[PDB]
Amino acid sequence: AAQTNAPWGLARISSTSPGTSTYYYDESAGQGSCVYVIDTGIEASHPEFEGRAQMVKTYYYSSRDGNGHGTHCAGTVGSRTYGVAKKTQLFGVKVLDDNGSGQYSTIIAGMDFVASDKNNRNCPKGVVASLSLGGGYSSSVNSAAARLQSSGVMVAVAAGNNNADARNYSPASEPSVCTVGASDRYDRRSSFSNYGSVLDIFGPGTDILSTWIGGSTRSISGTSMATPHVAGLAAYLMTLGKTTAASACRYIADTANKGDLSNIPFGTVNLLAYNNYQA
Ligand SMILES: [Ca+2]
Ligand SMILES: [Ca+2]
Repeated sequence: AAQTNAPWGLARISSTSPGTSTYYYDESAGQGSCVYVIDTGIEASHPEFEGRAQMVKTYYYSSRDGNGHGTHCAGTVGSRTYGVAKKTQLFGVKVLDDNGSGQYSTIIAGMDFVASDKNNRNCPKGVVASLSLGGGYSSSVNSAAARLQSSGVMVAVAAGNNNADARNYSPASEPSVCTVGASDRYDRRSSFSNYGSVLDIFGPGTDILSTWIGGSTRSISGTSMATPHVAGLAAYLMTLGKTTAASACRYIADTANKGDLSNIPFGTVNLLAYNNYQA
C-alpha cells in the first residue's frame, strides 16, 4: 500500500532516506494487533480511528481525553491518515490527567492494568503498549514497565524531552523496554530528545501531525510523538509475523536505518525506525 502526501514521519519510517512524501506499508497495516495507549486517554469518536479505538480504563473522573496528547499519540499509532498501523486496535488507558500530568502510582497501576487486561482481548497478532510519558528516575516505574514487557506486551516508552541522558528518567531508563528517541525531518536528533546508552531506537518526533481532541488535528513535537511511531511499527511488524512482543524492539533496531541521524552523541544508537517495506 502507499499513502501519498503522508506526514513526514510516516514517509520516513518507510524510506531509507529523508525527504520523501509517500508512506509505503503492507496492507495488513497491523490488523489483528492491539496497542494500548497509556496517556491522557483517546478521543475514540475521532473519525480518524474508524471505530478501532476505545477507552478501556481511566484513573480519573472521566475517560475523556481533555488534553489531546493521548489522542495525538494514538493517532500516530493507528489513525487512518496519521497512523503507522492503520488497522490496529487502539485501547486507551488514561493515567494522565487533562493537564498531561499523572502520579507515578497511577502510571504504575495503568501498566499493571494493561498486563492483565490484554488477557481479556482478542489480539492474535500480539499486544503493544505506547507510553508517551515519563519523569524523574523511579525504580518502581521502571519495574512496572519491566513487568508489562515481561507479561508479553511490546512496551515502547519515550526517552524524554530533556536533551539529556535518559538514564535519569523513567520509564525511559528501564533497559527491558523499547526507549525511543526523537528525530526531525532532516534526520537530526530532535533538539529536545534525550539520548544515552539506554535508547534503543529513534523515531520521527519533531513536527508530527496527528489527531487531536475535538475531531481536529495538529502537529506537535516530543519523544512522545516518536514513541507511537515505534509502537505502531511494532504492531505492524507483529501482524506481519516478522517479530514478537519480546523481540520487536531488538528486531526494529536490527532492521532500522543505521547511521542516518546527525547530532547523535557518542554512545547513543544511531538507529531510525524503518519498516523495510518492499513492494
Ligand atoms: Ca539512509
Ligand atoms: Ca531497551
